[PDB]
Amino acid sequence: TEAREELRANGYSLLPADRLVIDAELRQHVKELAAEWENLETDRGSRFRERAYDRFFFVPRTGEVRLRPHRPYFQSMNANDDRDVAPLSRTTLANPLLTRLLRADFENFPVPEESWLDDPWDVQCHQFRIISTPDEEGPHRDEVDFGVIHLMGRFNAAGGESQVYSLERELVAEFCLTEQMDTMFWSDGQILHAVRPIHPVDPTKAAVRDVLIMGYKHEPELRREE
Amino acid sequence: QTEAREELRANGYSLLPADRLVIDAELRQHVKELAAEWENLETDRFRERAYDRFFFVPRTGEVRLRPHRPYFQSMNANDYAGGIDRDVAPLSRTTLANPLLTRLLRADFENFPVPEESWLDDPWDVQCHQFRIISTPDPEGPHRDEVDFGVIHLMGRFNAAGGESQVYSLERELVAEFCLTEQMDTMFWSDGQILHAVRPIHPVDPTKAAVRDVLIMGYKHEPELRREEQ
Repeated sequence: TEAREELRANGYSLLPADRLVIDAELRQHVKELAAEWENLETDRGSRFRERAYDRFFFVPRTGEVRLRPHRPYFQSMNANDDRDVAPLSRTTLANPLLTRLLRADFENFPVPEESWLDDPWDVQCHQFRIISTPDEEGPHRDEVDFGVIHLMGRFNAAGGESQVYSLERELVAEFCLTEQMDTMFWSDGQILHAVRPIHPVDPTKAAVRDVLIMGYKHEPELRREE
Repeated sequence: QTEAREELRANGYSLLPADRLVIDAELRQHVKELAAEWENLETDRFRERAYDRFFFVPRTGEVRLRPHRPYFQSMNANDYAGGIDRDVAPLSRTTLANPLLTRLLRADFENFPVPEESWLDDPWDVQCHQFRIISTPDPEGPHRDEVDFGVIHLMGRFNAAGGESQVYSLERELVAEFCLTEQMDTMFWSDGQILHAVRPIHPVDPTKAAVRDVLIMGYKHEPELRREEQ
């Protein structure tokens, strides 16, 4: 099926929100999830970053998901625009959409060994709000096996193209996620990636781009933590 | 079984997906025959169910079906004798005749960290539930079953999304969530160590019902339980 063969061939795959079937229950869950980007903490001069993060223990075959102890230095995902305590909020964690996305997104990855489905995976989960105030980045890896990004919202924003590079650091594709739940999956060891700066359209207001990123890493020795 | 017992001790629950050996031909057929019983459950959004209780001695493998205790008797006595407090029909003849029911009852028990070796010689009460959950084109909070150990086996899932299982600490914080999806996917738990709940199911094709069939057993150590007529 489509996404995982595209990851196999090209190292990324695009899933626009219009290709997804959204009912009234789901619509409500997306809105409540996306509303969490209004209550994030600032940080790790024109550009600002607000963020929250956590890790999950994940076993694909059983769907087992456990929240892990909050450890800022064990993050490796960046906003493309090792720090302080900023856990996902209670209401983010209580929204069933979060883990449903975590499990559904994984089915799009071309996992090389069926046995890996029985092993634990570490899943980093990042909420980023990227802010660009009236105006006065290079390709890289996140150091995971597979990544997904979901666009939660874009406000007053120009630019912000997502960029897929070859390992030789040459630009192979450029797309722009603009609709809520526009999605990209990628093989983090197959390509490099970056995102272009955002900047405001209306110069009296900030540009804001809200993004949900999850990174999945196969971790056969990972144990449950109590 | 050794890893499962340790996972119950450390985490309160242990998962066993069907994918690691589901069945040879004979077992496979018994599983289909057992799962087919859920098509014939008494109507009791929509939940259908059947129930019975077994006297079980782990040392010998002795299993006796306990006499049915009428709901009107328990209700008028204000005494459910440690069984369920709902009006539920007994298991069918063909459920009881299926050797897989006895096999699951005895085999599941070997995954539990029994605290004292002498308990293997005492009777245990085993409550056996067939549940069918229906969501038609149209939740219970964190709790415990009030047993020592539980097991759940997925018999079947039809046109269904949702239905994720949740494990809570005794302080009611969500610690784990998983999803039984394949026939005979299994979970064992220590009912004094966690609370649990399940999310509602919903239809994938929203014009047809979603159905989820589970077999649940709850085991209670009952050293004063005596044999009863069969």
